[PDB]
Amino acid sequence: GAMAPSYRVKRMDIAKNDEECVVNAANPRGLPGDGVCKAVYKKWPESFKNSATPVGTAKTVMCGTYPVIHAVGPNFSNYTESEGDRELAAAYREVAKEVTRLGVNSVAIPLLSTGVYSGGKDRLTQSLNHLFTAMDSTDADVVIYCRDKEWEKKISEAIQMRT
Ligand SMILES: [Cl-]
Repeated sequence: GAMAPSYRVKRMDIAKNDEECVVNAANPRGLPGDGVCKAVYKKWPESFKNSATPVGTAKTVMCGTYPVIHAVGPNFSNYTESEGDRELAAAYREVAKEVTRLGVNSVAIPLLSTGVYSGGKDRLTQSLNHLFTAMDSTDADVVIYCRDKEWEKKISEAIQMRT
């Protein structure tokens, strides 16, 4: 556990994180995929051995001694808003369990279901709030990774509003 568990946000490639483990925005099949998933595949390809896992779950595979937590958010193209929201909250709960089990002091995490799986909607607040619901009871330092300046601003504001 971190001495003073915190949330932070950084606008950079999650494949260049400075934390003790990473959460992949995985697909259910363990495929190299696109976006965050493709970056994670290029950086830690060994972590895709038997990484396939259902929607709403997380499966950890080691790359060397570096844990990759493959978290499978729903594709809102396919899910109803209601069932998609349940599966998205469940994926983050499984991430919290894995972060705790591993005993890490820090984790790098993307906002699940906010890219190709968003079904063309802005899901920053929905996804971030499920992340907080799951991770608030953990003592790891959480570092959220994003790409766009206006996402960075909004995520930073949301963290600060609770502090
Ligand atoms: Cl996504």
